[PDB]
Amino acid sequence: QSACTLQSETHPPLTWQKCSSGGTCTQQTGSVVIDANWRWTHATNSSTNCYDGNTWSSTLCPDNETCAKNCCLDGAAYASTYGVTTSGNSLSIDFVTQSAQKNVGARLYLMASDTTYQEFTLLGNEFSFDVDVSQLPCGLNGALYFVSMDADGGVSKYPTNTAGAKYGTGYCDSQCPRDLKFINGQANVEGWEPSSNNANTGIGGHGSCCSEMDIWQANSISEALTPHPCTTVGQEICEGDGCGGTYSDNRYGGTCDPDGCDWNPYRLGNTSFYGPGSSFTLDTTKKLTVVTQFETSGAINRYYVQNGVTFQQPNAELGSYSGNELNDDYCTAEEAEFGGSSFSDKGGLTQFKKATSGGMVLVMSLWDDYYANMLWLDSTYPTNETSSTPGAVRGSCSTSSGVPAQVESQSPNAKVTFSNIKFGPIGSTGNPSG
Ligand SMILES: OC[C@H]1O[C@@H](O[C@H]2[C@H](O)[C@@H](O)[C@H](O[C@H]3[C@H](O)[C@@H](O)[C@H](O[C@H]4[C@H](O)[C@@H](O)[C@H](O[C@H]5[C@H](O)[C@@H](O)[C@H](O[C@H]6[C@H](O)[C@@H](O)[C@H](O[C@H]7[C@H](O)[C@@H](O)[C@H](O[C@H]8[C@H](O)[C@@H](O)[C@H](O[C@H]9[C@H](O)[C@@H](O)[C@H](O)O[C@@H]9CO)O[C@@H]8CO)O[C@@H]7CO)O[C@@H]6CO)O[C@@H]5CO)O[C@@H]4CO)O[C@@H]3CO)O[C@@H]2CO)[C@H](O)[C@@H](O)[C@@H]1O
Ligand SMILES: *[C@@H]1O[C@H](CO)[C@@H](O)[C@H](O)[C@H]1NC(C)=O
Ligand SMILES: *[C@@H]1O[C@H](CO)[C@@H](O)[C@H](O)[C@H]1NC(C)=O
Ligand SMILES: [Co+2]
Ligand SMILES: [Co+2]
Ligand SMILES: [Co+2]
Repeated sequence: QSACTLQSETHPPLTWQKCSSGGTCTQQTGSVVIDANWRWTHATNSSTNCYDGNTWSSTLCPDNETCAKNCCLDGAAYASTYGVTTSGNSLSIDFVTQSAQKNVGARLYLMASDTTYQEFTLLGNEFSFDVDVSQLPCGLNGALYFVSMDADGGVSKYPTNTAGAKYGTGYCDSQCPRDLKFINGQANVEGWEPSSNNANTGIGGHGSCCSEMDIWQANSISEALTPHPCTTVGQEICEGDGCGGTYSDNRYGGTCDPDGCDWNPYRLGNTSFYGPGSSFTLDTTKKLTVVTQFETSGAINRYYVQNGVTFQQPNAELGSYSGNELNDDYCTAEEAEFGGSSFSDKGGLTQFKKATSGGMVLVMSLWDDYYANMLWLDSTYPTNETSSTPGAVRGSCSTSSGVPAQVESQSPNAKVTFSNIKFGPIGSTGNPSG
């Protein structure tokens, strides 16, 4: 797609800290950009939509290539349309925003310049952030994560995409998502099938795969930390059901692992660690600091700080695994005790280390889940299982929770706030900000 300017595109600024092993931190200035799927897609020389409701224009978009030639992405009114605001080092995303039409949440990328994504090399480093999840009920997910996206959003590889990072192109994740309207400088109209329940969405013949590091998937009830390896490390197109993931009938379509090696302390048995109020180790009614460290072995360490008190990731015992480090032994034990082979099939932490050794783009999102109502995060899943099924219970939410239309109607003022991002060598991010 190309870019159009009927609405100007001004990325909300966002600062973050780059910390050094020598003990100091220096402020960086970036900004955030909304993903292309949220945008108005229209004809390059008129205001006629190329996509509207859940369907493509059959005249403007008779095929993927003609569609991309005919169509452009336009600018976003971040606050008024998308409920996205920033202040200094803080980013807020509202759940439901009403303008000319309804909007639900956002997916945002951290930029280096107005036309390029910021890339982070996670290996050997740590990432720290503050989060307020207090306004996130059952069924919602405020996510902060990394994906192996191109810094230009795909432009150099696919010149028929001239919109680029400035317009939030080039997304990929371990689901190999097929809901994206543009992939590799081509539309995704070929094979398009509208969703059953989401008025704005469908699934196309192409998907977009890449490695994914889910630092934070959470609401006020549950939180998870999850690496996802892919056999191709960076962004790569996939064909139909060969994509696997959420948007295919068979979720195991090779290249990517859509499940990951997940660590949810509640799922692992510590049901008192994270939740609303003073009965939990971490009180989710209050802001909390989350630090995630990527040691060169490929293992992942985690600690939290709230009110000046520090807690390592809680210990878990699973089969022959015992500890609090997300390592090979954990992931292998998890597959043995909970089931599945996707993470190991895709190469486990060794394959994942290829992603963290390279550049990844920071993503912050707020979403609800049309495919599984977020039950995999905060409830019992699948819902016919009981507590006797190892790993079935992931949180205290009802198995009836998280119906998107219901949570959107009941909790429209839900929101997530991410703030105080700090990045640098392991051991460096607790030092004074600049
Ligand atoms: O006409 C003329 C006119 O115009 C105007 O303008 C206008 C126009 O017209 C129009 O068009 C427009 O419209 C627009 C609007 O505005 C807006 O609002 C919209 O938006 C929308 C869109 O459309 C769509 O597309 C979207 O969609 C979305 C959805 O909703 C959501 O949901 C999604 O979300 C996502 C997110 O984001 C992310 O973040 C995520 O990610 C994730 C991943 O994927 C994964 O991988 C992970 O997770 C995972 C984990 O890790 C694992 O572990 C798990 O596993 C599990 C499993 O599952 C199970 O099975 C087991 O058992 O267990 C295990 C363990 O646990 O899983 C999980 C899951 O997978 O992580 C991460 C993070 O979280 O994802 C998600 C999903 O996908 O997204 C999407 C997108 O992509 O939405 C939106 C919002 O609503 O749009 C439209 C268009 O279309 O408008 C405009 C304005 O108004 C003008 O103005 C004028 O002037 C004219 O006249
Ligand atoms: C949960 O984790 C906290 C922090 O490590 C610990 O103090 C507590 O004993 C754990 N509770 C259970 C039931 O494992
Ligand atoms: C839940 O249902 C699935 C089939 O949908 C089945 O494989 C599984 O055995 C069921 N679990 C229980 C505990 O009955
Ligand atoms: Co309309
Ligand atoms: Co194709
Ligand atoms: Co270690």
